[PDB]
Amino acid sequence: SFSGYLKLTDNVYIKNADIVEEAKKVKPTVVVNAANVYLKHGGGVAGALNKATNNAMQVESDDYIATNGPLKVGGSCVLSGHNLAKHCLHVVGPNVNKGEDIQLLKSAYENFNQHEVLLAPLLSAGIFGADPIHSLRVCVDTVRTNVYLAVFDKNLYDKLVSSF
Repeated sequence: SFSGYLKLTDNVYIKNADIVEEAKKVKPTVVVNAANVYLKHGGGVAGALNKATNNAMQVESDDYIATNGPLKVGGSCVLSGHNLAKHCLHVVGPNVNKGEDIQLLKSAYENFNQHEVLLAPLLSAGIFGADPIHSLRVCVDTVRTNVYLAVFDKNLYDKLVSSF
């Protein structure tokens, strides 16, 4: 199970960790990917998770898009977790750097409520351009299931904990 996490609330936990290394260690039931609507896992968390699967996540994702079309911003899909987890929940948070409505971040986090426990990054943080402090606030106020947040950056992790 999950180790070294700081408990923020009854159901939200946080750790300064690389989500790829965390996933390879825990092999959780669900790892969340910070996906885009096209499931093009180029950079950030998505690029890192996909690289850890030796591109198997991208091959599976391209077949999913060919069949279903793009996801909605705020939406998700469950695909294989490959060598990282049983499943990967690909969740699309709004990308502020594309002018997407930050109000969609709550809808994005609501996808986590369909899973009893998840290993996840902060949605819309990093290259998605949102304020990670705001993302953590929306996470705590939206997710009711057990979410283990992995924050890659130590300095951001310390800021998130100290300002919580």
